[PDB]
Amino acid sequence: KWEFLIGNSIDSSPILAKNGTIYLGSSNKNLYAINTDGSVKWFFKSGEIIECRPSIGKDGTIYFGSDKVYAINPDGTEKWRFDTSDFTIFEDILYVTSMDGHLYAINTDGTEKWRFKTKKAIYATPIVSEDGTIYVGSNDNYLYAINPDGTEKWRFKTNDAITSAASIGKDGTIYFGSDKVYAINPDGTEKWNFYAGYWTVTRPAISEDGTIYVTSLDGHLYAINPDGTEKWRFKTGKRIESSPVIGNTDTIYFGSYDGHLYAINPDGTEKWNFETGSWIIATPVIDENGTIYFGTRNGKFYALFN
Amino acid sequence: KWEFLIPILAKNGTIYLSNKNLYAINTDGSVKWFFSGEIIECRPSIGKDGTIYFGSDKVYAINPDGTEKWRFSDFTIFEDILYVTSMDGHLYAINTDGTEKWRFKTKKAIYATPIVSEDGTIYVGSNDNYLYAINPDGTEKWRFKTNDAITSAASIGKDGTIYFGSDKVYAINPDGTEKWNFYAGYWTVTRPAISEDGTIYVTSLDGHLYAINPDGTEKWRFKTGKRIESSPVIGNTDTIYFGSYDGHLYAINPDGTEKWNFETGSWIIATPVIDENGTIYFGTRNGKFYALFN
Repeated sequence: KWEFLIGNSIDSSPILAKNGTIYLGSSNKNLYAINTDGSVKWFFKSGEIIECRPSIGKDGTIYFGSDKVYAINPDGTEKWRFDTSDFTIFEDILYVTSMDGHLYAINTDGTEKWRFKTKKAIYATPIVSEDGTIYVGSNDNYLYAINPDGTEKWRFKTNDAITSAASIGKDGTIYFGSDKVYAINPDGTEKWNFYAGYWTVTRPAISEDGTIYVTSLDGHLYAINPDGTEKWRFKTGKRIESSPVIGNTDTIYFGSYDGHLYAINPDGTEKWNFETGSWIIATPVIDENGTIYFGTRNGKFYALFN
Repeated sequence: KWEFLIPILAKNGTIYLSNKNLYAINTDGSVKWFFSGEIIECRPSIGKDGTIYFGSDKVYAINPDGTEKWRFSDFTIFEDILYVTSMDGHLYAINTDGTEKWRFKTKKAIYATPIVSEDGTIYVGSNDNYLYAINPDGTEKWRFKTNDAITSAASIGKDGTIYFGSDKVYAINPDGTEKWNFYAGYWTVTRPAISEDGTIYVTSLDGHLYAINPDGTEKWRFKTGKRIESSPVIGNTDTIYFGSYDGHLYAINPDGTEKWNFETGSWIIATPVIDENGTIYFGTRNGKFYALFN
């Protein structure tokens, strides 16, 4: 209303980064500010921020590093600051998938540019590469590469439904999971595949040095080399249902379903672990400051600083 | 209780919230909202010609502020036991202390919400195309094979018939034998809504709202020309409501005739819900909410 007189602003939505990460967008605008001395100033009531004390290993050893972990329990009025997708917008075009099996390309006004049909329902989040190619998997077991004009560049057959978004390395290699982890070349040919102990339902995280990290329902964080060989695996006692996230210092973070948070060094050794006591199912997100957030089922969220 | 973890999904298919933080009914009959310029009443239409609607039904558009959103799954709790599904393909029975009572493994990831019948039997579908009937002890009572992944919850009718959909809509007898199946012009991805009369309602990605008789025969269909990605909800007036993906809301009478329709202009994907007052809520993608009053 009164657009010709009063300005308006669209809400900030999280965007899936090609490296497999998910950036808040609004970053910490509504969450916190960084003091000159480096301290963190949370925009929440005094008695809702609790600094956690991570451990190292299981012997009870206390973690004493640069990483800081905070437990935030926002009041109902504060829930909006942090939301405890089936679409992606690219160059004024909305790419949204549908359980009807089609990938839809919608204009700003909401009209349909074109639609691409797959044989089964799609539950995966679509991603768009630099050259406009849209990558998305379907319950029909295929990963599709669709051109900007809605035509099929190619498709890659797997042995299981693709319900997670794909990741793209600097190289251009496309990484995704179904019956196993797959690395596909820009032209649609397979570079290699790796079985992470279970079918894959989360997005792979791509490091700067090229390492591909994938969490697995088998209770392990796997580190895969660019050539598809296993670098190492880190064992947890609980299934991991969400993707891992890479911190500003190359540390890899993730949490098992029971809310057990883990920080792993690139060499595969544990940096720290922390039991929140709160089940989690949502994937972690990161802001422009590298701060990582783990939202819990019970309304709270844990923020990790570096 | 379940602090580590924390609406009810009725067996008929409806989801209940419960509204004390939303509104209040005025003596004369009006409604007092707890949000001024955020609440706007809408005037429904009838058909496409242009007829305006002015019946007992009332629809309100709600655009709450970020600090007001508080005012308004993969698990179910039954008799102090947490039943939660996993993408690892298992249905888990969890104790109050968080310990595992048992786990039941299916061949593929499970994305459907589990439901528990009154006698304790758990019903849940899997991407392995089977609907599973699990006993309280974690033992398999039976399973029913379909041709596509089951990704939505099942509904149970008064006579115990279990309804769910995958490649098509299926009606299953408590003993696991198929009573009948019905193809709603597209594979099914939302749960059926069962009326008091036993009529089975289901929305379709083909743009229709289908009404199925207890015997499996089609009672009627309502076309919208727009794919429906959310389940239908039945109000206290036996009226059936639903919304197409583009946020076009519809109210259909039990006989198949349209009661009224309102173009929201806001895409909808979430399933509608109802409160203890019979008020139906439709959450939109852009953060707004539309309250329907009987």
